[PDB]
Amino acid sequence: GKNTSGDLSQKQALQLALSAREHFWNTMSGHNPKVKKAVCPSGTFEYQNLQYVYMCSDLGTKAKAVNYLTPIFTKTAIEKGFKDYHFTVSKGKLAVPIGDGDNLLNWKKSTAKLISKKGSTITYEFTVPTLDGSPSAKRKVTFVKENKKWKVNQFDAVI
Repeated sequence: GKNTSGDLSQKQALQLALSAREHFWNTMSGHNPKVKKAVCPSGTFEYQNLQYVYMCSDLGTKAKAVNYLTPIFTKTAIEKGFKDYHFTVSKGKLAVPIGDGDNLLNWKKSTAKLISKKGSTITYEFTVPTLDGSPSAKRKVTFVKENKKWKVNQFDAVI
């Protein structure tokens, strides 16, 4: 190839995807390790028959956590990924249910393919090789420019 058009391209989509996987897994981990000076309350409680953990002070409220995700994810993608994972507030502090997750998907070795390019919305497909040595998985990721920055339209789009 020797031609480019639109505004978002294969490199940008791939890095946006890696950054979204980094932000999602660190949010599910109860704390963003990008901050070393966060106050971690370390307490737990019970809600909807699950054990919940409180977030550290840079994710300490819904506003704090939305503000951390805003650069990567659209407002509606963040609100959807709060509800779908049962994110809540207790005693003024953000909390998330106890669990664990990890994918064999090697996104650092994945490659992007354009699917659709329509004004303020663009879609790429990703061929993602595995750390197991199994054949590469296919995934699809849509990016939307919300004002002046391209953001992922889904919180769990890349993991």
